[PDB]
Amino acid sequence: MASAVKSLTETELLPITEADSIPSASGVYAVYDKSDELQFVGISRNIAASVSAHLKSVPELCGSVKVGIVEEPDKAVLTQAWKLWIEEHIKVTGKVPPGNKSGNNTFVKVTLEHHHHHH
Repeated sequence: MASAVKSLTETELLPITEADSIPSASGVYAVYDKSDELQFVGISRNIAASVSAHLKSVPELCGSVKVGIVEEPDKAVLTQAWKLWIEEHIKVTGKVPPGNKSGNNTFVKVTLEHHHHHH
């Protein structure tokens, strides 16, 4: 990262394939699918872990990931960055997919398969 990231425009790009090289730090991350679109932004204390977990669970969004590591452990900074990040894509394309919404949390509970409501 260059400095304290606010927007995606200040964020570096990492391929999801090289999950080993993803920073195991605290910050915000933006998941870009194969077509390079932002469909999932999230904040985590460990980006690498979270990224590697949900991307192997649902590899549809496997394209690239932009990670914003902020050395300041402030929750508002994390959430603020998250906000500018989601807003960049809201403004330019308008994408707000179910993954970022509190609906079916595929990204929060990964590979465990227990969304308890059988059909």
